[PDB]
Amino acid sequence: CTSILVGKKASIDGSTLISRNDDGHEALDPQRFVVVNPEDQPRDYTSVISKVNVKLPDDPQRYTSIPNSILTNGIWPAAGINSSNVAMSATETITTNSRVQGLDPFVENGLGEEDLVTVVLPYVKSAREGVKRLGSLLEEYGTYEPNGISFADNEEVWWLETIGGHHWAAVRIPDDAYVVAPNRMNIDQFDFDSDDTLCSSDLKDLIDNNNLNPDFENYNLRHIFGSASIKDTVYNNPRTWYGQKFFSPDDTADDPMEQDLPFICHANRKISVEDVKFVLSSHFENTKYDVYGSGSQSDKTLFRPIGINRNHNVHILQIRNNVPTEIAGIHWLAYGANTFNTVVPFYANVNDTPVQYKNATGKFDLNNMYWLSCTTALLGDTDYDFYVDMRNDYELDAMSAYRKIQNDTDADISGQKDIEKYLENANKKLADVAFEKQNKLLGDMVTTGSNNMKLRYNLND
Amino acid sequence: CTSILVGKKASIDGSTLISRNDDGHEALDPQRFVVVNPEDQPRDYTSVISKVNVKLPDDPQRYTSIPNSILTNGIWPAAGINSSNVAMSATETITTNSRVQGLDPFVENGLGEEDLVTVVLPYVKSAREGVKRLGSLLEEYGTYEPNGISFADNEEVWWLETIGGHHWAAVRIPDDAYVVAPNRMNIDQFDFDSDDTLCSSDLKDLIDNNNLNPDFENYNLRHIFGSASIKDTVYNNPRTWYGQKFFSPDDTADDPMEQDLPFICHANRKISVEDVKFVLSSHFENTKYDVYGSGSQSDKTLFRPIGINRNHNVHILQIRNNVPTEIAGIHWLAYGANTFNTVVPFYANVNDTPVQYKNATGKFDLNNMYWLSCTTALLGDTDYDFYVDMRNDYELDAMSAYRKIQNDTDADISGQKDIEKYLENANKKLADVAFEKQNKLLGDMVTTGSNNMKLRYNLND
Amino acid sequence: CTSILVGKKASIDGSTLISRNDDGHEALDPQRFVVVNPEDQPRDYTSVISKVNVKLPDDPQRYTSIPNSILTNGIWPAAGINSSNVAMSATETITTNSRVQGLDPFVENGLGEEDLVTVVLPYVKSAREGVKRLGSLLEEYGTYEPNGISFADNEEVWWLETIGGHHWAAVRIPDDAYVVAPNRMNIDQFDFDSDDTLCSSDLKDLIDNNNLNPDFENYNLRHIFGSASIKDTVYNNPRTWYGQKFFSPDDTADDPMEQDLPFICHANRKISVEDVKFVLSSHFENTKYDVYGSGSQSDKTLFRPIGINRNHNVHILQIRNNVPTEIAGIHWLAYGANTFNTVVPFYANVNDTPVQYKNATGKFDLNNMYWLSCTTALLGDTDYDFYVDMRNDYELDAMSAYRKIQNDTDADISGQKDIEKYLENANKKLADVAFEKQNKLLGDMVTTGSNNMKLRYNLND
Amino acid sequence: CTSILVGKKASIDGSTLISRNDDGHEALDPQRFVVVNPEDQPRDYTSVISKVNVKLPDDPQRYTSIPNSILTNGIWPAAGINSSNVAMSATETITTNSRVQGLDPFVENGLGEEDLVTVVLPYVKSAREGVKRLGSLLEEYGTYEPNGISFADNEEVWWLETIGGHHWAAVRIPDDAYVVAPNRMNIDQFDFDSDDTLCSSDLKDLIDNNNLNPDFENYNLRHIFGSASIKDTVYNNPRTWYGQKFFSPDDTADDPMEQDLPFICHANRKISVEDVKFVLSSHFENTKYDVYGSGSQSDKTLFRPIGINRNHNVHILQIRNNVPTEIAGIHWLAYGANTFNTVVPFYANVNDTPVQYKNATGKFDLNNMYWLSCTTALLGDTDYDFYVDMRNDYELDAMSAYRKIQNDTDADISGQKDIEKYLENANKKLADVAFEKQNKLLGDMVTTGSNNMKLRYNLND
Repeated sequence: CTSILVGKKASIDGSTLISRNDDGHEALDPQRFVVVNPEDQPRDYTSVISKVNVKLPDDPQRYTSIPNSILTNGIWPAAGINSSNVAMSATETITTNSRVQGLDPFVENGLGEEDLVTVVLPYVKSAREGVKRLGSLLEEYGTYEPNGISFADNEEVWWLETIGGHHWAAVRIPDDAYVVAPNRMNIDQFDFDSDDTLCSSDLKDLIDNNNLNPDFENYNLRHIFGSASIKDTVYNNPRTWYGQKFFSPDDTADDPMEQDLPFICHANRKISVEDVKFVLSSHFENTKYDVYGSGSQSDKTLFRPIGINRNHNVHILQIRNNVPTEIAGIHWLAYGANTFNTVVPFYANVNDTPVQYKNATGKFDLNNMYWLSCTTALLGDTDYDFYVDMRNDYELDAMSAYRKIQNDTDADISGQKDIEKYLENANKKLADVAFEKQNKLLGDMVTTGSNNMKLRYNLND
Repeated sequence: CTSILVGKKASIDGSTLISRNDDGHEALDPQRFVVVNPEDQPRDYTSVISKVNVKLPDDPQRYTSIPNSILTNGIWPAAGINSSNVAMSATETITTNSRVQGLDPFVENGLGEEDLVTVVLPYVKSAREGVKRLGSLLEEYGTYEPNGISFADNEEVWWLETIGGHHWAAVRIPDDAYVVAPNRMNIDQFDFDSDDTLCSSDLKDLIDNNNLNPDFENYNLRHIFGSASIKDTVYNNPRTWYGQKFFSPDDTADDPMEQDLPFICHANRKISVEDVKFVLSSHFENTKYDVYGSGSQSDKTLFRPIGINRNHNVHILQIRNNVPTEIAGIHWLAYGANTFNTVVPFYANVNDTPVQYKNATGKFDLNNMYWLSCTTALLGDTDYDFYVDMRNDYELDAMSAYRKIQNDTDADISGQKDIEKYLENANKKLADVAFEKQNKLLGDMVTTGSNNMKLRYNLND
Repeated sequence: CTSILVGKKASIDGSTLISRNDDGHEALDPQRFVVVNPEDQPRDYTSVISKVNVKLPDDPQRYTSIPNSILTNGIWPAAGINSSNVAMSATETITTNSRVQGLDPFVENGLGEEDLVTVVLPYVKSAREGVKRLGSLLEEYGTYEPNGISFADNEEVWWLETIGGHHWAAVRIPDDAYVVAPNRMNIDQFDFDSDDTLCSSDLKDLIDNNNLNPDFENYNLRHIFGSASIKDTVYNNPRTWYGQKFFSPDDTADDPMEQDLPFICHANRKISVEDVKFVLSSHFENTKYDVYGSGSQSDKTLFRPIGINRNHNVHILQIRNNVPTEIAGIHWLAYGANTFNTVVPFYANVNDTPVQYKNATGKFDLNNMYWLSCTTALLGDTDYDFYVDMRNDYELDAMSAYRKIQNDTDADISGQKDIEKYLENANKKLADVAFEKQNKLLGDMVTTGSNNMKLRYNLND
Repeated sequence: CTSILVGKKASIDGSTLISRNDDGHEALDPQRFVVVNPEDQPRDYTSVISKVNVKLPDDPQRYTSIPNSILTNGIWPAAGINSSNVAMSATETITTNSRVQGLDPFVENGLGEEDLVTVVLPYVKSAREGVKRLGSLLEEYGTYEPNGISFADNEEVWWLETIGGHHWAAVRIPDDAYVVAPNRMNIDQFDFDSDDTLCSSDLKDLIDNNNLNPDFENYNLRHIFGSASIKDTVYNNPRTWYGQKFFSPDDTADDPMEQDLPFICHANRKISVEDVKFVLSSHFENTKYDVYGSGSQSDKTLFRPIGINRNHNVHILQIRNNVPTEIAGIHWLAYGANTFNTVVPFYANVNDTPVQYKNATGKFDLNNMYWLSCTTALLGDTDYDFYVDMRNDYELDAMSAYRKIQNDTDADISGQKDIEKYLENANKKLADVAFEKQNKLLGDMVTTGSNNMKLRYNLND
């Protein structure tokens, strides 16, 4: 996974943004877009992977989610927005080290990414409450994974990282800041006296009493609890670097392998949803590390890209401030490798979701946006430079259409007697056009690509 | 397309210059040089592509133009000078973004490049009037394209960019400045209250009220309304860079991909017509990005060149100040890929145009300068280093001959009873010499090239 | 061609030097060394190429010259020294531009390089007079070429450049300066009011009244009247650069393509005849642009070298100051590609020339120094690194022998009753030694080279 | 040849050192180590090459020498130490130029390297006397070669360079300085009136009166009398550079081709015999110019190395100051390419020399150190990286053994009644162990090398 967080003064429109590429082990694994209404939310939750049992409150809020179609390994809801307009994305797998694992080992029957959104998001009314509830659950039940989790509301953005079996720490992203986070523990300098941080009450004592701190002064959590490995230099750091080079070019050097890139950053401009999707779809464009570029075979394959074949979904959760609360929550969503898709700005304030995004199964179905988007990206991958101009045209055309629908829908919100049905209609329009444009793109690729097949022989007359 | 604009204090002779390569999608599409006399100008205009219907004033001025020979997609007049010595070239296709398109979408039955010179140029008596008339027409009829348009008279040079379906902005190029503009929105820092700017009356409100401004301070129009994409770094920015490196070498860095190259520039010397044609014919000479050069296959093909196979016409519209107004307007013109042609200084103050430039059809005819020039450049392309010395000789020889004719014609203008007849004779001499020299060049290329054919076997004795 | 000029305080011996490689279009064209006595000089001169007819004074001075053996295209005397010890070399083909050619076109029945030494040198008694006479002749008869011409006497060195059909400018080279000049207009910053300059009486008015000056301040003649083309960057500028790097290493940058290298330079040491011949024989040694070096095929062939297959003759005209006037004038001379020859210091104060240097015809004859020198350089070209050590040995040995003869001849000049016969005998000794050493070199090359033929098979025992 | 000189305050042990690689034209030419006792020194000397006849004093001193085994071209004694503990090495072939050769040509029946040690060394009692005697002989007999000669005693080190047929100059190396000298004239800035210089009484007048000085200020002898050729940049300067980079790394730039490297240098540490042998055995290790290294074929063969196949002998003549005069003179000696040999510290105060170093003939004999050393170096050359570890082990082991014998012999010197017999015994021990270790090295190379022959096929079991 790759995550990007944006505070409310750092965005172009004064919204908060939290985002993540939900990457899996296998390239394809069908995803669904689903609203969990309170009556369908469990009160007695048991996980599939760890068999952890968690009793949940009897007053869950409605929330959007992105569950797996195939439930063999559990729900894997990934991310969503609840009816209090709180957003959560879980998780970004991060790193750990043997010194802390020796003190607080993973808990085999603890919580995992399979579970976190389901057991936290419906029960909180702010990003800070989300942080605190997750922290409480880690302390009580433990975890078997090293994870990073984002929370947001219309005011604040938070990042929580889990530490060993039971510990955790969290930082409030400054209003004017952004973060790019790869699969590596991210939190750096950490002030135990700040109102903008939260952590296990015993975290400082854990560090101080067990010789965990490698630094001569102060506390840097990823120095203490995380990694700075050779694998980090190719799997993780270059993704952080590319994102920071894009947003903060004058503050970022030219070494993608750098182990001490800042966590919290300040961009040279305000950030759009389009900007976030670009970075989340990137593959080191205009460097020798671009697998689609001009570099040597070894340079082209040295770094893990951000856009990747195993992007299962990408979500950008936006809590807006320039609108009434009933339309503040936007669950931007796309499926498959991010090179040939577009995120669609779904209104979260709905009781159901559009069929092309809801109904993927394990059966290949090109009427569904998961399978259609994956198919498009695979074809594109076979000759990127050949298809990229159609891709670029489609991105502009599709995003323009989505924003027109959003702007029209926003403009007529006042006086609507049935808000959820009004917004379900808008989401249906968005999904309909998203499918039409995705399908037209693939059609154009197939038509032009067929002209350039190896299996050809034309008379040039 | 690529456009170059030069203010009256920036030129070597105190003229204003506006220029453009009129590039198409297909490599070849025959062009004509045509004077539209008032009786030939429509009053009830309907476009072919969009079916926009525009009622026009009953007092059109005579103007030069470069219409397509084949009218399947409409007239496509490209550029010309009217009898008030106002010059106009439309268009440079530029860029846009999804945020502004979502607010002011393209108008499918609006105006386009097919139409603009025809509906603007005959009805204005200054460059500034051209800007205001085009702005008004965009508001009334809308547009379905993102375009840049140049205007000039003997005093001022203006650049207008269209924004969404109805909006626009324009900048007066300072007298001592030049601009190089590729297929990307160009206007940068923009002062709404400046004497040097014009725009939609609601443009500032559009920006402020809809969170369009990505910058913490001030207004940069292409930041707001344009693009800074990966495709821009290879398709657009290097053309700007190469031109600026030529004119302002000490003010320009060494990164062709730079997204924030200045719009308005100041050269280290005064600019000649020869200079403008050089840049408009260029292909990154003396860099690794020259397709005819020594670079790797990938470097040689990375950037879109300025001179290119699909140059249909190139025009440099010059309004001179060192002469009587009856000879001030010069419509410099050439056809086909700019590597093997020369611009000819046709006097615009005429009622008809020379046969070798006027009469191209869809039938291949090497007595016509469109077909002859294209044929020459295609042959030249097959072995550029072999043919370039003949090319260079021809350029000097031809331009010298044109300037001798211009100088002689200018010198004898006083007392001429029929100016249009006098200048038509001068244009006939110009076209006759242009054809003879183009033909001699192709002949020399064929003669020398035939000696170097693959299909040869010589006894070396 | 390439020319090198050296003022009297810039040379190692206090002489003035003007020099040129007389390069042709064809690789080989036999040259002769000939003294034109007054009785053999035409009074009614008609050229072959242009059919210009020039009545000449009835009191011509004796002069040395280097006429073509084959007179199909006229005499082409190239360079010489007259009996007033005035030296002249004509010409260095330079460049022009279409703006000045449009105002003052070439004159087809004018003077050319075929003619200039013949019609100027016999009639002047100083370098300054030479400049003024040529200037006058250009005004009277015009010219059909863009040319640079050098003049010298024992005090001054001048460089004249022709501009259009009739105009010209000339600069006196400072005593302590040198110039390296390729096939490009050279004169830069120009002070009309200086005693060190001469020009067309109307030159400033021509510039001022016709908008010819591209610069904001001052007058740079090659900016105004010359070229700064892409072809200049590979054909011309690197030759200037290499020469300046050799003489002025600390004042010269590392860009051979530089368009604004200075005209007038100051070396870090005094300049020898050996130095001048080295530069005139050079091929970018110790750079990637050396065709005999280690660079890529494209780099090795990118630049026109100074030593080249079509060096027909090389002459270094020296007017000495450390001796009586009767031995002051030295016409240093060699033939063929400069890589495998040596310049021989012929006394100019003679009535006839040595047979091995005088008698070339169109019939191949290896007893003649033109054909012998060409043959040597061609063989050397086939494996330069294999033959270069013998070449280097030969250069030192031959130049040492020439200087011994010169030193001996100079030392015994006092009391010689018949100076011309004394010096003709010295020249015969020089030419005889030159032939013997050239022949021994070729013999050594043939003997060693034959051992390394491809057509070989040796038993290694 | 390559020569290294070290003043008495620059050495690690307070000795003076003069050294040279005696390189020939053919790779192999057998050398002998011979003491010439006074009874066998000619009084009526005639050379073989030039047939010069020199009457010599009747009181020659005993001296060591390194004559050729094959006397076809004369004795070629190379270098030695006489019984006054004066050292001399002759010669380093240097360069000249045509301007000085034109004034003072080579003398065909003069003295040469064949002769110099023989006619100078036996008759002088200080280095300064050596300089003066050689100077006198050059004036009396002339020379046919350009040569550099080193002299030393326990106080001073001198370098003499011959200039033309009769002239010469010499510089005393400062006590704290060193010199590295290749086959190029070396003496730079020169003070005629200094006690540290000697020269032809007319040298300054020769320069001043014949315009030989190329510099604006002062006198640099190699500027005046030497070369700065293209061949110098590859044959000579890189050897100087590599030595200066080794001894003076912080004072030496990174351009091996530099023409104005200093003559006199100051190292950053005191210099050992081991250091001198390293530089004299070098082949640009750890640069791309190392023929045994990783550079391109052209880079690997661009420069002449210091260690080379045609090293016939290497000698380091040491006059020590930390011991009684009876053991001050050490004639360090090795044979063959310096990559696979070691210098052995023979005491010079002997009447005869060890058989393994004395008795080489034209017949191949592996019991002799000339033929054994050459054989070792040839085998090593066939796979340097394969054999270099054995080479390195052998160098340390052998030099350690020599030093132990030297230290023991030095320590027991007092009271030895027959000094020559005592030191001949020491030299015998040295030669015996040198042979045993050279032979063991070759044996180890043959044993390991045979396992890695191309002509092999092993079962890997």
